[PDB]
Amino acid sequence: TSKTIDMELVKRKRIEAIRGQILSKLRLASPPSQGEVGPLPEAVLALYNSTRDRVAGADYYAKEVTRVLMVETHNEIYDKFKQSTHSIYMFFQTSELREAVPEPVLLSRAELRLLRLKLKVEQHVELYQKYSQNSWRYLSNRLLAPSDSPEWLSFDVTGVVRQWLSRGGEIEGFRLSAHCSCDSRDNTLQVDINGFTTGRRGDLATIHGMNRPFLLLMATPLERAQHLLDTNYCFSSTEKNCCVRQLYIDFRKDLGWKWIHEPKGYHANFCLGPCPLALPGASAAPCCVPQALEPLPIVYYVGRKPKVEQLSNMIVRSCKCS
Amino acid sequence: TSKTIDMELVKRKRIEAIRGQILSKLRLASPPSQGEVGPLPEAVLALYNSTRDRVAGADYYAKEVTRVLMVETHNEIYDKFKQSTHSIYMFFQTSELREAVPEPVLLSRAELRLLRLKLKVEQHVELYQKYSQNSWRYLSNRLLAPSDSPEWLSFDVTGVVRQWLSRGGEIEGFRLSAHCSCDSRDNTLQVDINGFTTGRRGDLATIHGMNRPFLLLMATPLERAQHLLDTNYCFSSTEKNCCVRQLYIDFRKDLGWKWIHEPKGYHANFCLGPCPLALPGASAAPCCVPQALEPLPIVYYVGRKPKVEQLSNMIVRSCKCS
Ligand SMILES: *[C@@H]1O[C@H](CO)[C@@H](O[C@@H]2O[C@H](CO)[C@@H](O[C@@H]3O[C@H](CO)[C@@H](O)[C@H](O)[C@@H]3O)[C@H](O)[C@H]2NC(C)=O)[C@H](O)[C@H]1NC(C)=O
Ligand SMILES: *[C@@H]1O[C@H](CO)[C@@H](O[C@@H]2O[C@H](CO)[C@@H](O[C@@H]3O[C@H](CO)[C@@H](O)[C@H](O)[C@@H]3O)[C@H](O)[C@H]2NC(C)=O)[C@H](O)[C@H]1NC(C)=O
Repeated sequence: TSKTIDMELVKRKRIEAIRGQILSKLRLASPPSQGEVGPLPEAVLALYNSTRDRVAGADYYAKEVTRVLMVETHNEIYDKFKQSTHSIYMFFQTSELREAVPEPVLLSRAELRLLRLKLKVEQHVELYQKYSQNSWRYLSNRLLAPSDSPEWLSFDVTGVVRQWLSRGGEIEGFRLSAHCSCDSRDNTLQVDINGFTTGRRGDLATIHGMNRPFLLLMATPLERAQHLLDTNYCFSSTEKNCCVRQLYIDFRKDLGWKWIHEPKGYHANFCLGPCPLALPGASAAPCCVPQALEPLPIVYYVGRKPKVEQLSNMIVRSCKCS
Repeated sequence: TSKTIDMELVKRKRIEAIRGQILSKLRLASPPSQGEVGPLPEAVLALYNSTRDRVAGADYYAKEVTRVLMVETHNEIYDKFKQSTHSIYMFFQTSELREAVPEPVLLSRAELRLLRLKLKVEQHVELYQKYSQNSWRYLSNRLLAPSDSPEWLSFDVTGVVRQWLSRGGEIEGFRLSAHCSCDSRDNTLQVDINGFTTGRRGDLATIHGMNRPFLLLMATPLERAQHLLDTNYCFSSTEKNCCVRQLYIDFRKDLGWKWIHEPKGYHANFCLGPCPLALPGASAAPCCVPQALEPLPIVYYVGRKPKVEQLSNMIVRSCKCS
């Protein structure tokens, strides 16, 4: 009767809020048209598919998504890196990476994606960044699960691509090689090579044809680009917006407590400010709520025995509207 | 005049909220006493110090903090692992680990801590978990920064310690060994050993005397223990508390939009419910706000050229009170 509609009304409220959320995120005053193009082309479907199932691991405005495939194997130059059975090389032309992203500042997230298909043994791999000529800098670690069905893998390589877009040669790239562990005893050193158990190399990742390694990019488009953990505080913002008000709390002066031996006081902060769609969560009631929270360790005695305990979420480091 | 006091009143409000926050987090109806014990003993000061500067990287109720030093080197057994110049071994007695934590379920966070002092060259290290007898299972990776002043290091080892407390032998431990990289070409294999550049072993980490490797533990005490990313939804909670109401939004039926080619609709969810101190943020205005948020990739045409973009924070996966 009443309550039923009373909730259908609230749902209908956010539908008009999301209608404003999507348009404001796109910097669009009006909904556009369908476009000139039956079914969509497979170049954007593969790009949309690549984005639908994000693996592993947040600006408000929308981000343009583009992918750039690496230069084909047995094409251009593989002369330097021949006969490395346990290492897969990937190289990208910076001219076509700059074609996707006009300026390094626009890039917000870049992730290299590969296609693994092995199902029997796990593979421990490593990722390296090329420096100068044939000098390699370690990036990240990754273990591979024995999945019968192929699953995509991603590597967060944003900071590297931003340096590539800004300067350096036109040919930059990565190197996915096997992880080894070595423990030495009594003048004898054992090397346990892990990952790339099959010498074919083509058994671990897909390197020929379509579905080859590419570099997925997420950047702000240039039309949007115009205008547009770090602590936030109310004095530095110079605005009435939601911020962090610092409040030192003494246990002796404020709470009147004497039982906490350490610390004598701590910087408990709180949020404050009104949240006003052109002016992020698009909820039915935006609030000034904290985002970042640190714990607070304290010391006190319980009878004869002291206790050192940590209280979670006692200090506010950053607020936000939602 | 007015506004000044009007803000001092709000600050005084949260002081009584934090007064309830700290006591409710400790399950204390009243503030306790100072205790039987001038300056505090150095055993809890080192334990309080260990907690004050947490490095690297959230239950509501307080967590008991205890540390357990590893068995002394050149003491008990080091016979098996002698002459491993690039590997530091650490072993803990499970009887005294069970002395700190009575049941594996109580343990919420465990972190092994070491003391590094090198300043010249960076050290790339690895961490391993002992399996059976002299079988090692990789845990995590870590690079070490050349700091002139010593800095503490931590390793999240919670899942391992919980398995140790539940079953297994009484002597379990870890192994911190150097990371090596190996790239093979033309029947020649190069091994670049990184970390532990000095053969002294005692140059990288502190292994004798006090400030030796210990295992920091954070668990719920047994007196508190009685009673007390996974998606949350309003139908499953069976309560009026703040939860997630699912709402499928069709672009054709609800928004009337036809320009988004893919997807045809998405599961935009919203938060709802009243937040009621015995009944987490302890702010001046608790709100039902979302915690987990996923992006939403969409596809649409701009004139002749299509665009595939991702909109951040469009789907709500979990709400919370703050
Ligand atoms: C990208 O992912 C989409 C789905 O997210 C894939 O779309 C799929 O395309 C196939 C066409 O080969 C569809 O099969 C069709 O099934 C219907 C029955 O529903 C049948 O009548 C048709 O004759 C055809 O067999 C499939 O349904 C469709 N997936 C979904 C969920 O509708 C697409 O193929 C992927 N593209 C790439 C390049 O990975
Ligand atoms: C654990 O950390 C605490 C600080 O977080 C350390 O407390 C420090 O203890 C020394 C005593 O050796 C204090 O020095 C004192 O300075 C005052 C002047 O303020 C002087 O009058 C005294 O004669 C003495 O020299 C030092 O101030 C104090 N730190 C602070 C911030 O007050 C403690 O030593 C650490 N313990 C361990 C085991 O690491």
